[PDB]
Amino acid sequence: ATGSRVTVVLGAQWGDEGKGKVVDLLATDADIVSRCQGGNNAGHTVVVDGKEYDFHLLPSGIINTKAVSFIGNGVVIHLPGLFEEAEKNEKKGLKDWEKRLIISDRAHLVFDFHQAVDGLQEVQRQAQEGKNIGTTKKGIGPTYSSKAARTGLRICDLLSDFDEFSARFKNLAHQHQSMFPTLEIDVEGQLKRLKGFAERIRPMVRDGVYFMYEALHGPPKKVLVEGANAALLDIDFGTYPFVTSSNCTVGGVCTGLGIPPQNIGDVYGVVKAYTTRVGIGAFPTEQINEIGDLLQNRGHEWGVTTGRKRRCGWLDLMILRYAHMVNGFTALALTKLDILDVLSEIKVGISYKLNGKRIPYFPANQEILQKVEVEYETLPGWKADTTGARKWEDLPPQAQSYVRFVENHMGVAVKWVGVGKSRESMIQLF
Amino acid sequence: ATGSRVTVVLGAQWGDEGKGKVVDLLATDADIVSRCQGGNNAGHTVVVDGKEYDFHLLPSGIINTKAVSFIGNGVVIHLPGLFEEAEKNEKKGLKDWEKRLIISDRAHLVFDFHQAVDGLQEVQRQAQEGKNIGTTKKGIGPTYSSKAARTGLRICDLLSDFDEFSARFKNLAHQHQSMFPTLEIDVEGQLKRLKGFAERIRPMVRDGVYFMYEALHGPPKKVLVEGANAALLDIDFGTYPFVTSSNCTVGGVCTGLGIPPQNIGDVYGVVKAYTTRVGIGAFPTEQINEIGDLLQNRGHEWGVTTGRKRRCGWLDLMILRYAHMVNGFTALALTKLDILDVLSEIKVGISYKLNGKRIPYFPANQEILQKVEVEYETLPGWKADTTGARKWEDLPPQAQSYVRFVENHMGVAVKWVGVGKSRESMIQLF
Ligand SMILES: O=C(O)C[C@H](Nc1ncnc2c1ncn2[C@@H]1O[C@H](COP(=O)(O)O)[C@@H](O)[C@H]1O)C(=O)O
Ligand SMILES: O=C(O)C[C@H](Nc1ncnc2c1ncn2[C@@H]1O[C@H](COP(=O)(O)O)[C@@H](O)[C@H]1O)C(=O)O
Ligand SMILES: Nc1nc2c(ncn2[C@@H]2O[C@H](COP(=O)(O)OP(=O)(O)O)[C@@H](O)[C@H]2O)c(=O)[nH]1
Ligand SMILES: Nc1nc2c(ncn2[C@@H]2O[C@H](COP(=O)(O)OP(=O)(O)O)[C@@H](O)[C@H]2O)c(=O)[nH]1
Ligand SMILES: [Mg+2]
Ligand SMILES: [Mg+2]
Repeated sequence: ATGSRVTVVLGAQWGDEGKGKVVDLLATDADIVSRCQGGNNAGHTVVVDGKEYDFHLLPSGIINTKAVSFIGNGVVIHLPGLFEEAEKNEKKGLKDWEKRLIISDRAHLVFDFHQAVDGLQEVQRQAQEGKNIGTTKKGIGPTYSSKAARTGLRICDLLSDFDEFSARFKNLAHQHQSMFPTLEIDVEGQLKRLKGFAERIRPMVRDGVYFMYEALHGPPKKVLVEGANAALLDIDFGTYPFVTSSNCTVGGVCTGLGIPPQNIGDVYGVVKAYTTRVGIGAFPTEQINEIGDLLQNRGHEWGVTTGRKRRCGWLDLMILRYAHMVNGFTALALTKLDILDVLSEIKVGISYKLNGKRIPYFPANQEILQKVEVEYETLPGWKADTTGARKWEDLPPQAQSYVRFVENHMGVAVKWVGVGKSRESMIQLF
Repeated sequence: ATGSRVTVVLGAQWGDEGKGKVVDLLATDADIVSRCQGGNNAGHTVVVDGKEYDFHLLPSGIINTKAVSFIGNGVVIHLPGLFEEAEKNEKKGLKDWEKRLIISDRAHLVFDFHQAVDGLQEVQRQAQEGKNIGTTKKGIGPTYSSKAARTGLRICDLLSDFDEFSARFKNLAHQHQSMFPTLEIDVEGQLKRLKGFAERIRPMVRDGVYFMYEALHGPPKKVLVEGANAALLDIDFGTYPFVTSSNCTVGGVCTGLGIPPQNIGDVYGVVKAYTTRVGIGAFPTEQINEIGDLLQNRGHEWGVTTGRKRRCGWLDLMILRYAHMVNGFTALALTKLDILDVLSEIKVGISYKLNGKRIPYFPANQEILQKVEVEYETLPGWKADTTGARKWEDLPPQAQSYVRFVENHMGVAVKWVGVGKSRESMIQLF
C-alpha cells in the first residue's frame, strides 16, 4: 500500500566499519542500490572473487549489472572525480555502468575551488591553532556550506541554460576568493570541463523524487541504501566540530532521497570489532601503543581515499549505544572479528568516568570527551583462526561470547559477523 | 517496545498554512511538544479564548502548562530574540515557561552578525541582480551555512569554558567581516550579552538525544513535533534557491531531534485552501489581481514575523502531491476554508503545461517553474458562512465537494477542516 520499505546500512562509529562489504553482500538481489549523503570523501571497499574495488561516489552495488545504482539529492558531486572513479573501475572490468547509474537532478555540485578552499581552510586552521579538522580535502565541507547558503549549484542547473549557470559559477567563485584571496580559480577553464561533463551526465540524470517514489509504489522492489561516514561523524550528532558535513545517521536517508520514514525498513548498523578513527578529534579508547599497532597492522587500517594511517582502539560501547539511540538499528553487522584472532585478551569500553564519577550520557561537548577516563571490561581471546568461519557453530567459544557481549550491552541483535574482506567471509546468524 | 511514535505537523506549501493552529489543537493532551528545524524566522499564530499568540522559537505548545516544550538540535537559536519573544508572551499571561522549556545542548547559535550578514547578503543580491531571496533577515541562512562548515557554535559551547567560546566567537566574527568588510561587529559587546544568556539558559539546557530517547522508551508518552516553514521551502526539495536553509520535510524531524524513523507515527500535512508565498520565487497559481487582493485581504495574509504582504493564489495540487511524495502524509488539515465562503467559483491548479505539453513531475529547476502554464479546474463556490461549522454535516454541499476534491486528487485523507483562527474553529472529520 504505502509502498516498499528500503533497507539501510549505516556506520555506527567513525566510518570504515565495512559498509562497502555489507552493502555488496545485500545488493546481490537488490533492485536498486542508492547513496544518500556525503561525496567521494567516502571510501567503500568491496571484495568479490579476488577483484577488489574502492567506491567513493558510485554506490557499492554498481558492480551488480542487474541492479540499478542511484545517487540521491543529499549527495554532493565533484564531476571530475566521478568519472576518474568510473574509469578506474572500468579498467577493473566495470562495463556499461552508465547504463545503470541514475543521478538525482537535485544533487549539489562540488566545484574545483571547493576542494581547493577545503585544503586552504585546513592549512589555515592548522597554521593558526596547531590543529585542524583532518578533512579528506575533497571539498565536502565547502560544498555543503554553499548549499545551506543557497549559493551552491545543482545537477539540473548544469543541464539547463549554460550561460545562466556560468553567471552563477562566477559569482560563487568570487565569493570564495573573497574569503581566500590567495585562491587561484581558472574561471573559463573549469567551465569548459563542466560543459563537457554536462553532456556526459545528461543521459543518467533523472528526477530523484519521482524516481524513488515510483520505485517504492510500483511493483514491489528491494531498495538498498548505502550510508556514508557514520554516526559519530554526523554533522549534528557526531563529535562536532570534528565531523563530516552531512547527516550520516538514519535521518539522512529521508532528507537525502526524499522518502518518508514509513518507507524505511531494516536499518543495519555496521560495527567494527575494534574502533578506528581517521582524522582529528576525541577518541576515548584510542591505543597509542603496541596493541594499537597490532590492530592498525592486522587490520590494514589506512585511508581508502587518502591513504592516511587510521588511529585504532578497543571497541567502545558508549558511542555504539549512542549511535543506536539516534539510528534505531534493527540488527548489527559485526566486522573484522578475525583481526582479534590473535589476542589473548580483548578490552572493551563500557562507560566514561569524569573526576571519578561516571557520566550519564555521551557528551555533546567534544572537549569533555577528551578528558573522560574510559572504564574497561576485559574478555578472553579465542586465539584461533576464524577467517574460515561460515556459520555460528564454527566460531570458537570466546569469539561467540564476544559476539554476545556486543549484543547484550547494546540491546541490539547481531545479524552478521565479518571474518574477512571478501563477500563470502560472512556469517549470517539469522 | 521500540518505543512511542511521535506525531508530526508539517507545512505542505510555502508555509503559513496554519501550523501553529493545528499544533495548538493537538498539544492539549500532549506530554511533549517539540521544534526540530529552522529558527525564529518561523511565525506560528495560535488563538485560544480571545488571546492571540505568535510563536517563533517557542514551540506552540508552550501555552500548555501541563506539557513540556522542547527545542531540538536542528534548531538554530538567536539568544536575544529568544527572550524578546518569551517576555512579549509573558505580558500576554505566559508564566513559569522557563519551567517547562527544554533546550537541546546541540542546537547551533545564531549570532548578531549572522542576522547582519543575512541583511547584507540580501542587499548585495538585490543591488547586483535586481532580485534577492526574500529572506526574513533573521540570520537563518548564515547560521546554517556556518553549521555545515563546522565553524558555528552550539549551546554546549556557550555553557562551557567561556574563554574558549570567546576565542571561537572572535574567529567566526572575523571570518564574516572577511567576506563582508562593511560589517561592524562589537566583539566584546555581543560577548557580554552571550555570557549573560548563558546563565539564563543553563537551567533549561539538557542532552537532547538522551532526553528524546528516554521519553520515547519510558512509560508511553504523547510527543508532538511542530514543523517550521514547509515542503516547498525545504533546502533540498523546495524551489531552490528560493527556499529556507533547513529541511522542513519529514526527514528534518529525524535529523533535528535524533529519533529513528520507526518512532515517527502520524505525519499531518497542513494544507491551506488557497496558496500563499511570502518572499521571492516561482509561484504558478499566483493571482496578481482582484481575486488575489480578496484572498490576501479576507485571509489577513501578512507576515507574522516581518509584516510583509504575502502573495496569494489558487490552491495548487502539483506542489501538494509533490510534498506528499516527500513527506508521506497520513492525513491532511485543510485550513482557511472560510476565506473561500464568498467566492462564486474556486479555481484549482491540477497540472503544469510547457510549450503546450503537460510536464510529468514537479520541476527541480525553479526557472522552468516560472514558465509553466497552469492547468485549472473550476469548482462551484458554496457562498455561505462556514465560520460557525463544527462537524462535517454543517458544511454546505460545495464546501464538502471542495474537501473531497482535495482528498481525491491527493490520495490522502482530510482529518481536519479549518474554519477560523481559534482552536474551536475546527472540524475533525474522523
Ligand atoms: O582517510 C580516508 O581515506 C577517509 C575515507 N572515508 C572516510 N572514512 C573515515 N572518516 C571519514 C571519511 N570521510 C570523511 N571522514 C572524516 O570526516 C571528518 C571530516 O572530513 P570531510 O568529510 O572530508 O569533511 C574527518 O575527521 C574525516 O576523517 C576512508 O574510507 O577511510
Ligand atoms: O514573512 C514572514 O513573517 C515569514 C514568517 N515565517 C515564514 N513564513 C513563510 N515563509 C517563510 C517563513 N520563514 C521563512 N520563509 C521563507 O523562506 C525563504 C528564505 O528565508 P529565510 O528562512 O529567512 O532564510 C524566504 O522566501 C522566506 O519568505 C511568517 O510566519 O510569515
Ligand atoms: N579482515 C577483515 N577485513 C574486513 C572485514 N570487513 C571489512 N574489512 C576490510 O576493512 C576495510 C574497511 O574500510 P572501508 O572499506 O572504508 O569501510 P566502509 O567505509 O565502512 O565501507 C576494508 O578494506 C574491508 O575490506 C572483515 O570482517 N575482516
Ligand atoms: N480565517 C481563518 N484563519 C485561519 C485558519 N487557520 C489559520 N488561520 C490564520 O492564518 C494565519 C496563518 O499564518 P501562520 O500562523 O504563519 O501559519 P503557520 O506558520 O503555518 O503556523 C494565522 O494568522 C492563523 O490564525 C482558518 O481556518 N481560518
Ligand atoms: Mg571508508
Ligand atoms: Mg508562519
